[PDB]
Amino acid sequence: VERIVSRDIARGYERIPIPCVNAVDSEPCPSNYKYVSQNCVTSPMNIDRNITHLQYCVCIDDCSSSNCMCGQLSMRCWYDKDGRLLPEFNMAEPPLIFECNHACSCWRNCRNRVVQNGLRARLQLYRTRDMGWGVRSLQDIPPGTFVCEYVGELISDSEADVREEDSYLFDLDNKDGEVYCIDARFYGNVSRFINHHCEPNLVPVRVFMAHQDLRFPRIAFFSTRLIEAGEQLGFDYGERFWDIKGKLFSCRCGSPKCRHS
Amino acid sequence: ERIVSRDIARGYERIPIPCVNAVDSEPCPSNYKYVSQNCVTSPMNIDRNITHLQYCVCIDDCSSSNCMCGQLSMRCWYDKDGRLLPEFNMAEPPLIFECNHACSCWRNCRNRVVQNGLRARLQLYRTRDMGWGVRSLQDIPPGTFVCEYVGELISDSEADVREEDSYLFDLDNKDGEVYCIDARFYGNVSRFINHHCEPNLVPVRVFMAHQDLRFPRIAFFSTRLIEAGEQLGFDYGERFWDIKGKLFSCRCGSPKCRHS
Ligand SMILES: COc1cc2nc(N3CCCN(C)CC3)nc(NC3CCN(Cc4ccccc4)CC3)c2cc1OC
Ligand SMILES: COc1cc2nc(N3CCCN(C)CC3)nc(NC3CCN(Cc4ccccc4)CC3)c2cc1OC
Ligand SMILES: Nc1ncnc2c1ncn2[C@@H]1O[C@H](CSCC[C@H](N)C(=O)O)[C@@H](O)[C@H]1O
Ligand SMILES: Nc1ncnc2c1ncn2[C@@H]1O[C@H](CSCC[C@H](N)C(=O)O)[C@@H](O)[C@H]1O
Ligand SMILES: [Zn+2]
Ligand SMILES: [Zn+2]
Ligand SMILES: [Zn+2]
Ligand SMILES: [Zn+2]
Ligand SMILES: [Zn+2]
Ligand SMILES: [Zn+2]
Ligand SMILES: [Zn+2]
Ligand SMILES: [Zn+2]
Repeated sequence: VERIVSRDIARGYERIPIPCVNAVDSEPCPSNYKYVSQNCVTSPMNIDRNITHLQYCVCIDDCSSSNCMCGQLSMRCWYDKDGRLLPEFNMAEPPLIFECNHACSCWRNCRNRVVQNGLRARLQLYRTRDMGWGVRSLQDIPPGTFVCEYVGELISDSEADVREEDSYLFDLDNKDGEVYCIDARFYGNVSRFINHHCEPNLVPVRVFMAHQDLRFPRIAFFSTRLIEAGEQLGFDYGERFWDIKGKLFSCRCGSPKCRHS
Repeated sequence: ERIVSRDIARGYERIPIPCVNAVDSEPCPSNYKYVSQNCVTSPMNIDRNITHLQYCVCIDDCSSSNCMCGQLSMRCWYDKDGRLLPEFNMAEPPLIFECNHACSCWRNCRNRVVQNGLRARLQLYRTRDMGWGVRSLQDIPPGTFVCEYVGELISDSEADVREEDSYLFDLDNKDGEVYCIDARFYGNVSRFINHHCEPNLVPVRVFMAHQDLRFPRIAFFSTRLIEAGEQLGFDYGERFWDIKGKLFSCRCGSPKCRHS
């Protein structure tokens, strides 16, 4: 017997509502945080917004040709006609995706635009048995489909070293030393409730849209396979997360190939 | 009336914005880049600190007297249809503060209009005496948000070095700081709106995602009923005419014209 603890945690900010349900305990809909559907900042981030620094395409079509600068920047356009990733997409070692932007001569409905169109999957925040809150899909999601962005507060590396709660962090590591993270503890979208899984049905991909400042990629989760309606969403948190949390608790992921229990 | 474009915005607006010409044989303008939202070339350190935003904690649709966001703008001037109340002072607009992502209310509350985008069927057309112009293709009730003046966000000293100043809009309040929106190289439909001494459009300074006073956004609202086919217009102000006045005189044709 699952009780509806919220009609939509996003409060209309997403294209579709994201309900919350409980059928495990008496815990109420989470509220010790603020829902934001887009990345925000506290301390000012020097993101390069210079519109003339943007690289862009001058296509006269729907950006399906190999001449599209944006596709070239992404090595090639990885989206098919339905906005899904092509099969020859390296899920184990994702390339950076550069979607068309407002500087491109193309139309707002060209092919190289997917993450920028927001959430299009009916998800649901629900209470699990062991991991607490989790997220699941109320519909079938085909492989290579864009599901959700990992949205939170943009903070510096050092800023990350002075925060008690660090279970809601995503590193945007760069061999440039210039390292940043997205902390969804205080500010975050539905992704902050996604749990870890060793054989994840979601893989994070670095995407670039309105700007192309490589220090600040936005994280878009794509389905690594067919996800069945009712299935819980999951993604690999990575070695740093477990390398520090692996000293506090074991991985309740329950995967036959699990790598952190 | 030849159709030179099905949509100059290329799909970036909620509705398309066609472009026609039944005068000369000039093609759809293209010596500029259309942008549905403000942009910057040189950096502008807009205060985007989310903890700096003021907001409301309303448990309703922000249509009560306790919405803090409404109080900031003295009161919420929007009605259930998103139109400005009859008591709104067109000749002396107040600063409007729409609800933002920091508020506790829902994304569909009453205090959100300009952040919702273009919803009036407009059209860029070729006029006979003022070059290009924007007209309405539908009746537009008074107090209706029509469009925003979007362009390049530049400083005072920067606009001061730009020879071409026909597409500049001043955002002032001296204190060592004063900014403009240059729509010459980057702008939306509003760049094609011609001047009029008895305008059916009035600029209103609005704040939404951020509340950095140096950067209000310019929202145009109808000052009266605008019927289908009528050309849009707003007062360019004194600085514009004090300058461009030395070259040509106004041609709005208003019996009460103040610059011809
Ligand atoms: C990927 O998931 C995680 C990413 C995390 N990233 C960081 N960063 C800050 C320091 C490393 N920097 C190079 C990368 C960003 N810190 C993290 N945690 C910090 C939190 C503050 N603590 C303070 C501290 C230091 C030493 C001993 C005890 C406590 C240091 C580790 C994370 C934790 C994560 O999983 C929990
Ligand atoms: C509202 O419409 C206008 C606003 C304009 N604003 C400005 N500003 C810059 C100086 C005054 N400052 C306080 C307000 C913003 N300059 C303006 N024009 C300046 C541009 C630079 N020129 C000098 C120039 C000439 C040739 C080449 C380079 C520069 C002097 C007039 C405008 C003009 C406008 O109508 C045309
Ligand atoms: N595979 C896994 N096994 C055990 N706990 C997990 C897990 N994946 C995520 N978690 C738990 O959830 C935190 C990640 S944040 C996800 C939200 C969380 N389940 C909640 O109810 O708020 C971790 O610190 C951990 O406590
Ligand atoms: N009432 C008016 N009388 C004469 N010229 C006007 C005018 N309103 C606008 N303009 C003309 O347009 C410029 C403002 S920008 C508006 C766009 C312009 N009509 C175009 O076709 O690109 C002015 O410098 C002037 O040349
Ligand atoms: Zn292209
Ligand atoms: Zn492009
Ligand atoms: Zn494109
Ligand atoms: Zn596991
Ligand atoms: Zn309110
Ligand atoms: Zn509010
Ligand atoms: Zn509100
Ligand atoms: Zn006049």
